[PDB]
Amino acid sequence: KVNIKPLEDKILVQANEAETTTASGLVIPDTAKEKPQEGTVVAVGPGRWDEDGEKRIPLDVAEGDTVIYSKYGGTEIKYNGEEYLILSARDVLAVVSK
Amino acid sequence: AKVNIKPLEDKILVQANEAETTTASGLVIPDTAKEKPQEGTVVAVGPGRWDEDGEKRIPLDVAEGDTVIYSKYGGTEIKYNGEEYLILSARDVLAVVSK
Amino acid sequence: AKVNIKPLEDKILVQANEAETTTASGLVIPDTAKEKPQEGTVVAVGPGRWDEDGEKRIPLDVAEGDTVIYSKYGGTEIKYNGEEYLILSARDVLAVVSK
Amino acid sequence: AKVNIKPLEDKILVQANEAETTTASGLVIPDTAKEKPQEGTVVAVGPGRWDEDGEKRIPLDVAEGDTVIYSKYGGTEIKYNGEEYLILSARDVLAVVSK
Amino acid sequence: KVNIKPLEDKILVQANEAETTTASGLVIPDTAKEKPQEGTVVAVGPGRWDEDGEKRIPLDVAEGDTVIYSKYGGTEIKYNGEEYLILSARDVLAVVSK
Amino acid sequence: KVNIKPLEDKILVQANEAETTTASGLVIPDTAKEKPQEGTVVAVGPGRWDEDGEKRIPLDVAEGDTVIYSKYGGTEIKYNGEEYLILSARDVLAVVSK
Amino acid sequence: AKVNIKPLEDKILVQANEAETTTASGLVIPDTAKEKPQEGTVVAVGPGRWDEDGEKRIPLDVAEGDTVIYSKYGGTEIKYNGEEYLILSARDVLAVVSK
Ligand SMILES: [Ca+2]
Repeated sequence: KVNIKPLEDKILVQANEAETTTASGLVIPDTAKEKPQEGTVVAVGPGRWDEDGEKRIPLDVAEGDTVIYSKYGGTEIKYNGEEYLILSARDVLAVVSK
Repeated sequence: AKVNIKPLEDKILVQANEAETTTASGLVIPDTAKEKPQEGTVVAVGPGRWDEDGEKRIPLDVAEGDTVIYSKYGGTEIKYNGEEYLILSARDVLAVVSK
Repeated sequence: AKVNIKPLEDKILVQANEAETTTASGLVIPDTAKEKPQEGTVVAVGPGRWDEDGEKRIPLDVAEGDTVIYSKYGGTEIKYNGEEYLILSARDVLAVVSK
Repeated sequence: AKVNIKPLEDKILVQANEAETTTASGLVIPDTAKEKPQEGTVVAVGPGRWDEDGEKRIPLDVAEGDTVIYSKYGGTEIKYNGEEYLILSARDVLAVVSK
Repeated sequence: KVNIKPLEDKILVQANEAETTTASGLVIPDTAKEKPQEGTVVAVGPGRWDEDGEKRIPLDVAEGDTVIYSKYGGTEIKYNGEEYLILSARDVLAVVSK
Repeated sequence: KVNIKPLEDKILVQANEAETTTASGLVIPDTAKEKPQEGTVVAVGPGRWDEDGEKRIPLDVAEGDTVIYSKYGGTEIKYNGEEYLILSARDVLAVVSK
Repeated sequence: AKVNIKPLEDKILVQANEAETTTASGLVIPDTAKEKPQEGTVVAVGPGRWDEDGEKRIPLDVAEGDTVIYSKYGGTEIKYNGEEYLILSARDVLAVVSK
């Protein structure tokens, strides 16, 4: 069991997505980069430094947060047949809560 | 309303107000490109974007309930309860409409 | 009791004081590209764009009633009550025309 | 009456003067791309652009009467009384020509 | 024993990934540099100057850190049959710690 | 006669380069303007206003300076036929001195 | 040598330390896209760029004699007495190689 620690304002997200199944039985993956997804925040970076080496701008997401994000610019990472993505917090569109 | 979408930064959630326009023959042809502006209702607003330094969030100029005119370009479609929603940057909001 | 359009940021609502480009055979050739500058009347103005400190809005240099020369590029057409309007950035306004 | 034009921001109104481009065959050829720079006279100047903070308009470096060298690109042609004028950003002005 | 010193916010990384063979014995390299990799930070730049130009903003990686990064924009450098990459600290996605 | 006064951070440069024939007596000029040239600074603008709005950032070239520069983005100006160029101080690569 | 080149801003003059690579037949083939990074010696350095304030020049992180790795892209070739030189921004310098 490894432990990934995102840098700057990048976060690690666990893809809660599932490929769509065609009626004929074919399964087409979601190569869709523009297609936004819903996942869970697993790790967050410290935050980006401001103009001067003063303070880190806290992120607006935390571990456990369910979020909607864009895959574009993201980096896929698999671990124990698990899908993960490393993306900038600016790609996160919104947080979904119950 | 079990689920609740909370936009980040200066993005907002808008509920599209419109209807599939029909052709004289009885056909409906939507707008996939999303290049025409639209009218909708602000459902949720983000906190806003952090200023240069990072000590203040510049408040947005729209609020829940506001009817606005916006550009779908760059926006993201989200359906829920057969309802159409769009997540866009407040910069895409052109004006607020008020009777 | 009537719909009123309110421009966000430094955008302004302008009304049409010109007609479509005419021809020698009578055919009306509209401009879809919107590359020719036009002349219109400022109908509504936005509050202005926030400075940086998030402190003050930089007032615009146009007011309702002003006749202005502007670029249609980047503008958004809006028709209401049968009149043609345009929502554009205050940066697209070239000059104010006064008697 | 004779309406006057009032440039906004750092834009200025310039009056153009062009030589006879008559080719040998008595054919004159205009510059559509407006790539070639020209010489003209500053007729009106804008107040100047606001600063980031919002405490001053940075004065322009040209004044009425100044003969200047400028790029037509980005400029907007305006013909009043047969004469040709141009509205351009002060950034397009290259140099001021003085006797 | 020449030693490389990265400038600004660039870091020198040692690629520790391994060419993969095809079922035919062939070997296929990744020239486009679009796939992220895992490596070890060998040297780090002082960091970028702040707005005011008085202090540099320290980087969030240190020598010995195992990182996940994007090869895009990076520059390959070989020395003693060892593969190295000079990249911007912005290309480093996360630090991997056992 | 007349004296050109550059605005902002633009400068007037007098081209010193001259044409070069071929083995056939032919001459090929540089329409592209991608080759850098050597010339003399004739007049310099006041300099660009700081973002603040209270100070002109002095340029690093003075009249009489021989400089190497890029013609790209430059504007040609012929007077008494002397070939001149109006370019941004940012196109000035270096100053050549004895 | 007599004439000496003095780089401006944060640009530096580097002396190309790269060589030819003859093919088995004889004929040697050189670079041409300028994407391949090179190694060379810093011969001269500019004073550095003035911050936004304009009160101070941010010193460069390279000095004369430094052996550096750099990108030729954006560089400008300069020959003299047979030796090849390049004028590039200090931003193209990747690292300093020391022994
Ligand atoms: Ca701060």
